[PDB]
Amino acid sequence: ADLFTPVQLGALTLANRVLMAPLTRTRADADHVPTDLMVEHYAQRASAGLIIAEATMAMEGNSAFWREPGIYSEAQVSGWKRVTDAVHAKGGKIFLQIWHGGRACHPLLNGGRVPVAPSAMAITNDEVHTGKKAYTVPRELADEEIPAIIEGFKVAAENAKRAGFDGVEVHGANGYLLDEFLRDGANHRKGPYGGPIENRARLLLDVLDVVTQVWGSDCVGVRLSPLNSFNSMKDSDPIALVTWLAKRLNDFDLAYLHLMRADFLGEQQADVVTPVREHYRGHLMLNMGYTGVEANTVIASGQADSIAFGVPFLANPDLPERLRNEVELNQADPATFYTQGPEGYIDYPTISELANA
Ligand SMILES: Cc1cc2nc3c(=O)[nH]c(=O)nc-3n(C[C@H](O)[C@H](O)[C@H](O)COP(=O)(O)O)c2cc1C
Ligand code: NA
Repeated sequence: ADLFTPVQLGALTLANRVLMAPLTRTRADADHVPTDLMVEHYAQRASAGLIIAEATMAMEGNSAFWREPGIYSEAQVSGWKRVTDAVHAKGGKIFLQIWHGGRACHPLLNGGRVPVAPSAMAITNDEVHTGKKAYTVPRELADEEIPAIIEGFKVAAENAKRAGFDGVEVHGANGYLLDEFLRDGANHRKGPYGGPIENRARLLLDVLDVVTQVWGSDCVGVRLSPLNSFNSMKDSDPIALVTWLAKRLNDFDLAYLHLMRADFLGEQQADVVTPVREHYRGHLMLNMGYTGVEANTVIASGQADSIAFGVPFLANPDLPERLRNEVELNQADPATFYTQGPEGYIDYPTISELANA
């Protein structure tokens, strides 16, 4: 196979293996409802084999980025339905990444509410823009409060189904709530959700269980980032962590496992792709730093089943055609990743627009 071979993912048929990774762009409205801009932006990218829509707040009152979308309210379901209808009308496929920001939900973004976490320890290697402010110490969740978080993900997953998505991706990565429980640098707690790997993975696995009850497992993916240092994250043994999870996630019959293979900050290095491919029997989606040539190489070698592209798909609405034809890519402008408005969001050109009609 290569990037342009169709692939089965759950019971969906994806047209190609050029997928769009989830990208927070903070273009939702003040009530966290998707906007006309988001409809146009995702519709422009519907030639992707699959779009994974950006981190979306599962539960009310957990903002980390000010204007991210949510999937807890009726207006949000209706807003997201505009997005999924536009993508389907172009023949694309789209999953929703459902997310709880955990200790990254700064009090100043949430009317003074104290964020929750597996342990009362703040993020220290990143700041929040609100002005630029240090993260605060989160409250340690009691064991008895964890059922309401699981229920919150179940309701988010039911709402995502009503909004017309083809499936959901559970956000188990990048230092947010599920990843904070998973990795021992952020999870110091005792009891059934702390200590050994199987306990630290319990919350993620309990979420996957309820979300699969809503959707059927072949419509649920999970994203993991075992080496990412972002938001003060570390595991003391990432190889053992991903090996255990690769084996255990077979039992959930997921649509896919979406593995970020490296560290945003370049501090933690290990080969996590090899033991994940060896032990995980399902669909392996890889991400981080793939070019078209490398992506074809790793699909053809059998090391991954698909590749999710982040910044290249942000900046190239027609990335699959560009990679197919070996045409130069548009350059991304990081200055507009998180601004408001259409500039740097819906105005990156296609090949044919570039040719100036
Ligand atoms: C502007 C921006 C927003 C992002 N938002 C998310 C997100 O919402 N959820 C997530 O899991 N990863 C997010 N990421 C990480 C991307 O999905 C992706 O892993 C990263 O860009 C590296 O992939 P690439 O090398 O193909 O760009 C974001 C990255 C950027 C640059
Ligand atoms: Na506490």
